[PDB]
Amino acid sequence: MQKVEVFRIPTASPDDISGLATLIDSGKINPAEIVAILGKTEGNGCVNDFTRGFATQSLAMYLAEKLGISREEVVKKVAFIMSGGTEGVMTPHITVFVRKDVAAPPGKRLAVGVAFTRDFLPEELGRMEQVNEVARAVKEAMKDAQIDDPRDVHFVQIKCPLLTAERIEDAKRRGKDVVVNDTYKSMAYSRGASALGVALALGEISADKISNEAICHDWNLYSSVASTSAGVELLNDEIIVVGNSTNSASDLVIGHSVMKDAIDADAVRAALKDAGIRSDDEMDRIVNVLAKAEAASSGTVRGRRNTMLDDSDINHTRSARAVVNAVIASVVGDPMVYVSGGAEHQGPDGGGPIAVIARV
Amino acid sequence: HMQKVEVFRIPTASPDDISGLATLIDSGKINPAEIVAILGKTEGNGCVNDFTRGFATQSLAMYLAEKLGISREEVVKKVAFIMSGGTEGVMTPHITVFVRKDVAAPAAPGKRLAVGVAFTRDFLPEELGRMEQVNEVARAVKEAMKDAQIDDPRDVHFVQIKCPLLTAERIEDAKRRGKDVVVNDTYKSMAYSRGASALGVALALGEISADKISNEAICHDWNLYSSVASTSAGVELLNDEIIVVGNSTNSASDLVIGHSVMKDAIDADAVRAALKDAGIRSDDEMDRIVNVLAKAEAASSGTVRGRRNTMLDDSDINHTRSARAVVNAVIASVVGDPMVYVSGGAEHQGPDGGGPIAVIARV
Amino acid sequence: MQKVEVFRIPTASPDDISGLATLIDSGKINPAEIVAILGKTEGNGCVNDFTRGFATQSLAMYLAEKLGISREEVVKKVAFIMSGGTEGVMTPHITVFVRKDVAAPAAPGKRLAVGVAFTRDFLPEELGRMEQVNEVARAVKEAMKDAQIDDPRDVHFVQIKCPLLTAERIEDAKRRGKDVVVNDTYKSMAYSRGASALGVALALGEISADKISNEAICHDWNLYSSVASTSAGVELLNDEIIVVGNSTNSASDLVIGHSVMKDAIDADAVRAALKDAGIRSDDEMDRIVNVLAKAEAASSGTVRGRRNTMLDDSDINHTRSARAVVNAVIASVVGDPMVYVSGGAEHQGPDGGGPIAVIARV
Amino acid sequence: HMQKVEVFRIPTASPDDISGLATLIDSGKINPAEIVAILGKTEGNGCVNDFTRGFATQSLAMYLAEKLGISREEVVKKVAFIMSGGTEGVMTPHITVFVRKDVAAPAAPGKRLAVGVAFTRDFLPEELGRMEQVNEVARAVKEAMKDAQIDDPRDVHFVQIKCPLLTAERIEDAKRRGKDVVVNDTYKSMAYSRGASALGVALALGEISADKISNEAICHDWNLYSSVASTSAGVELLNDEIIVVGNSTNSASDLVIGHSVMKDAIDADAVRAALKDAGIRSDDEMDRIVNVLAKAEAASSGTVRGRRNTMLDDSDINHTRSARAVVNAVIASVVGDPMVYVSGGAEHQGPDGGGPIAVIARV
Ligand SMILES: [Ca+2]
Ligand SMILES: [Ca+2]
Ligand SMILES: [Ca+2]
Ligand SMILES: [Ca+2]
Repeated sequence: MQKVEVFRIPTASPDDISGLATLIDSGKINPAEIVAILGKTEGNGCVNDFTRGFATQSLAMYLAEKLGISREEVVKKVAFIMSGGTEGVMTPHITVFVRKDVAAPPGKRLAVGVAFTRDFLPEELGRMEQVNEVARAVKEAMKDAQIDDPRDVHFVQIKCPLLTAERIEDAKRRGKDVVVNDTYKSMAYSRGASALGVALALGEISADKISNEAICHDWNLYSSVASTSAGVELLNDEIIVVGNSTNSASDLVIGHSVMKDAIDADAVRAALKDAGIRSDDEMDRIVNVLAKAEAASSGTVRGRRNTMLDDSDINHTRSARAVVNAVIASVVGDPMVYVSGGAEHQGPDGGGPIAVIARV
Repeated sequence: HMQKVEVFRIPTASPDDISGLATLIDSGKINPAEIVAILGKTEGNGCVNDFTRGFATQSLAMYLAEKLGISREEVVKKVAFIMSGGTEGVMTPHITVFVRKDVAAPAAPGKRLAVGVAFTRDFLPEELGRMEQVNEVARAVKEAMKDAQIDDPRDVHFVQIKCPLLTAERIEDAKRRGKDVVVNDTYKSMAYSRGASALGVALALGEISADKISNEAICHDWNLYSSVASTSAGVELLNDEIIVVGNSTNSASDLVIGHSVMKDAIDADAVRAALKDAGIRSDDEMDRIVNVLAKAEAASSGTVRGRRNTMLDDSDINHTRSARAVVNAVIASVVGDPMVYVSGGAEHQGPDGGGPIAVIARV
Repeated sequence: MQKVEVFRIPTASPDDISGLATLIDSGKINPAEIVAILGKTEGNGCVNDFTRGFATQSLAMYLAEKLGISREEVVKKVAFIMSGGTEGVMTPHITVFVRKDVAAPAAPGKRLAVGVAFTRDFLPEELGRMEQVNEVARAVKEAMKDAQIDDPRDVHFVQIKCPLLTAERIEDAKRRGKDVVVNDTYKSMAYSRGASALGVALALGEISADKISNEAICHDWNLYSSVASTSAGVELLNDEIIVVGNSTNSASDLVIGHSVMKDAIDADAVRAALKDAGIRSDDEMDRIVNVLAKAEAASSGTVRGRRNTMLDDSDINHTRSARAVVNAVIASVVGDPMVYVSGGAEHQGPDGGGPIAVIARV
Repeated sequence: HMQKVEVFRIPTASPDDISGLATLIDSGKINPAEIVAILGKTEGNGCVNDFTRGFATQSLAMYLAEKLGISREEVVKKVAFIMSGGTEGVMTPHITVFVRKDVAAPAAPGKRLAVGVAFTRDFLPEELGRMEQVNEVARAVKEAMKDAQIDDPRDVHFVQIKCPLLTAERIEDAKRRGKDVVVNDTYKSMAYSRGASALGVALALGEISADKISNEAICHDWNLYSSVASTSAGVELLNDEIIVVGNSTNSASDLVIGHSVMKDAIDADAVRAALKDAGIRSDDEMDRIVNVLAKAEAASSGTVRGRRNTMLDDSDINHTRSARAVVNAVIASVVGDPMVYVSGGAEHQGPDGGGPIAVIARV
């Protein structure tokens, strides 16, 4: 039997491992059983965010020394997905996923799987090469989680690469053309291609509907559970599949809904209910809320104009994260929840998936 | 005669967009001679170097001057123009136009919306954030209450103020004249102007006694605050402009105002309390909203309900910008509409980390 | 006979008309003879910069009341080109171009001449495409005639204001069944600037028409003008053109010269521009009326092989950084940060560089 | 006691890039045991929430610990790590590595490059920007002068310091402990830490007499400044780290250091004067530059040579970011290379609006 435990840990800085160390030193976490850490780090969440790599380096160092292995082996063994940007009231934190085998005694309970893709050349980001390799890795992660029914996947969290000026120019020197000649926009193509990879692997969209031309163009194509995030600190995709399976002894469950837009508090309440939280009094059973946020391509929300796509000072994914975190925070009474910005092919245009991990 | 207040919340396409107001004037719904105040959300950064505020006022004053056949200077002496910059997150730029009609009709039964306007003298740079600004604002708030025909401060539900700030040029001029300003920082000067102005509201309304207010308490003693003050700072003016909004027995308005106080930036309960205080008791009655007006800020503790955030540590985005995005998103999620008024920096306006929130609603 | 006088006026804010009013009230400027005003306004110089429109509105309202005509007529008569972004030490200011008819003879040789022309408004789906290139080229030739300049070699600076795309305008284009050149408001500024600059190069013979296509715009950096200076704004829907050069039929006591900065730190090009304008030593720097230059981040992400972060910085857009850098370089050569520097130099000088002109007293 | 200093300016591809240093170590050009200090330009925002500084130090400490077979803790006690954030404009990220070893050499002709290092104790938040930091820094500067074998302060040409700052959480902790900090503003706290640290340099070197320094003068009396101090603040440390750079008769280095003082942000003449003071007398000798190190800042007057700028009014971009872009561009245009060290915020470092500038050059 598979047992998943999940710990939401406040952090004081990107390199703060003290909260995790406390759980390890007390015996609550066996570090050998950590399979994934999903972080909100307090950089800008865009191209030049180095808090993501700083956080991964610090955690890999700490765990490597606790486990007596190399940092390189830790990163091959544990998924480190650091989502930058803690705008508004969003509280920096890490979510640690622990998976234990115990033979013990109902229904379906939380299950997790992890998979990594190969490194991508710069000219492969945002194109079918990334779509198809991610799709394979998602199936790989589903099996690792022992989930056979794609309907039982409630959240697929991915970290994916981006283009820097340096990588674009290197591609230029090698005679290769990149999907887009813009560092910030490259994040959208990488996020969206990865998300279409989830939809492809999960059967949400048929392969004949996906092409290079549809990536970041056909917003009718999206996954209802995909959550993708981009960073300078890696060259491949890291996959975490989270769902429920009948062969689990976890005392946790995951549910989800889809925010129709950035202010869709109803979808937050629907996600809570799908995870078994039916009243405000049961709010303390939340382990974490995980959601995608984005600026709608129309430049409006419910017929009302906003400046997210016109604001040259603050990039739109920063604003979307602040908004959606505030909406969730106002429903659950806690701003320490995971919100990642840029939801290309993840929920509808201007919306995004939202999942809740809760105590049973 | 009898006062009837009508309020129009008008979407804008840019700071200088007067088209929505012009449509209401051209259709006969607004007599421009009866406009008494315009409260705007303009899409600049809402901080020191926000010129969308002055651009919006200039555009409105030009337009109204030409419609009325008077000079822009006379319009500005007659009509309050309070432009609150910063439309972060999903917050929708718009203006709220306050029209006051004299009508030979009976007052409505009970108390209905009433509005009053008053302007203070200009302040010297060295007076911002100090008792001179507190006491002059308090005097003007009482004048605006009289203008609104509100004698009981308990019937005042929102006092909206525009106040000045310090630029580097004004600080340096003060230094040459041998004067010390309250703070040698342009962005922080907004907080002192906002806070002194808010304490002036609290003093005028009896929310705080005069003996508790001193220069040393301004922007320091957060136990002192008004539950209805809403203050906003700008480079585009040198005085304080005051709009008092409340209810009066001597009003024929088909509108009312209610309010509550957000205890913190994510206090959706306070939004629902303000709606209820304005007579909106269910989600179906939210179509009676004319506007929601709220103050937002980063708490001095650097936390919300024990959870850290970076608003006070973020050197890229100033904290009033972040607070506005948050509180607008919270309100928008309750009412289903991000076109509501949210202003940042709530010194002495509600508790530390919170702020007053009012609702103007149709009866 | 034409005489051009040029006044560089410090401003205290985008709406500050006091310095211009002082020159009018002192008798130094007849407002009826103003033909163009080129401003540096202290907004962010990107998409959501409303200081540009605030400055034009304030200047048009002031001049309309001084002249006893409508604001609409002022805007039809006078070019208002407000370049946002005053980063670093760059000092906000306006440069006012006055053109007088004089009976004096022709000054021996060539002296400053200015011409102005406007294009029609463009639909959003036209920005960054050949329609903008070709309409700009037509207007540049008209402005050359207005300036009485027949030889393109005597054109030393072609300053343009051009439109941009906002989310709402993109949505309008979509609603009308049209696709825009790019679905990014900030990037739309580059396409508008670049198409406009290629229009200058076409009109002046710097590039042949058969080399220009929609695909080349903002892609083939071998195609550029050595005198074009283009600037984009939400506050207008057309292109406004100011051609500045020298003409034999000018009685101006000023001349214009120029060079091309090869990169953002090319102080040699600043000195070369000064020398081309007759300023041969540091002591003659007092003859400067203004220096006008284009600045940009190179697509390579480097300057002389050294990496910089301008194209990777998600907090500060690259045209803001380039303006701060090039203004500082010029300021250090001429001893004055109140010079005109505009960012985003697509097809204006080489990739990573831009034209630089000097207006100087003879 | 003859000492030889070698200095290596190394381009970096990211804050954590150690590859250039590893190349010099692997080729035998640098014995890692002889590294005494690393001075970095890291590509974060250079303000409060810049974590590239700590990322760079952590990466360098890890790498050196593994190369030397010691713990990271010992590396940090052994090697000064001063990471100056902010690579605005064309400023190129890089590190400058200082190697120092004893050598059996004869007396050099004249004086040659010398370096000394010293660390202060950790400071309480309430000690930053006050005499406790001034006096402790002065003590450490004198210690570093001894480490460098420089007895005459006129032979000190650059004193580079990393110092702490205040975050919201540290301010709130101080408040909970009943303590008042020098300023209740995270960004402004950097200026007080930088300025107090610079005054400590001036005190140690005899540039200013002790009786002129008090808490009230810190960040207020701009007549008081050091001509060689260069201070930089960061969240990643709680003490001050000091690198003294000068020339000594007891040096066998093939390098020298010279300096001047930029009177304002566009003072290219001072750049050429610093080059000349380092023995570089013509453009043809420019290839002898190892690095140029300079301080930059926005003048409190809000102007440069009487011309207004917006650095102190700009609520979007903090003034130290703008000053760094400007001064780096000025230097780059003189020397033809933007990979030079420029640090922003020059409180008590050169005049108001200016700052020291040093050149390390091959003989
Ligand atoms: Ca989506
Ligand atoms: Ca408050
Ligand atoms: Ca160019
Ligand atoms: Ca200084």
